[PDB]
Amino acid sequence: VNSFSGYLKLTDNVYIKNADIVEEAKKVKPTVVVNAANVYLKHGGGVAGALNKATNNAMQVESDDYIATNGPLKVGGSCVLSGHNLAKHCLHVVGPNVNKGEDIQLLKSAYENFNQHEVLLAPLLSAGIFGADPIHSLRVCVDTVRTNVYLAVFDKNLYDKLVSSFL
Ligand SMILES: O=C(Nc1ccc(C(=O)N[C@@H]2c3cccc(O)c3C[C@@H]2C(=O)O)c(Cl)c1)NC1CC1
Repeated sequence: VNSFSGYLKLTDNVYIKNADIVEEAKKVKPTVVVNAANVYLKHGGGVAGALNKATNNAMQVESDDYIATNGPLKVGGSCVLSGHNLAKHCLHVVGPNVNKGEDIQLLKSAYENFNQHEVLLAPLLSAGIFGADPIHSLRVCVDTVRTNVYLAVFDKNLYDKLVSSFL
């Protein structure tokens, strides 16, 4: 049993809810919140901008030190950093950004990072300002992630379309 509340069950291991991932993280304080990161960990907008703002820019400060030491992530890759006031840990995962021409096949590799964590609160990778089709992202999620994932979808219209179109 866990504290995630009000989710629709899509599969054995994937759950979904119309929710602001920032508000959901503050309320549950999950072991892992996933950030929709880029390779430079520049958390300017979208989910990343929102999570970073909620940490009062502490996420960005930590991220800048990470990059200065380690260099950029790979598209499809991830790193574990602090969850600050939102979670124990933040898993920064880089999905391909279609508005940069990145290969959408890398979306499966991106979701594979979730399998290293038993339970996660997460957004749909490559959705929103990353330009991919969220219906496709949900399908890849369900077909790739085997651990327990609680997806937060900010837009109510999109959430309903995601639920109503789910096979
Ligand atoms: O600002 C926030 N939260 C907060 C949450 C999410 C997002 C976000 O980018 N959402 C994206 C979105 C929007 C439209 C269509 C989409 O396919 C997607 C994918 C992604 C998602 O829904 O995961 C943002 Cl900007 C802010 N909280 C402060 C108190 C105000």
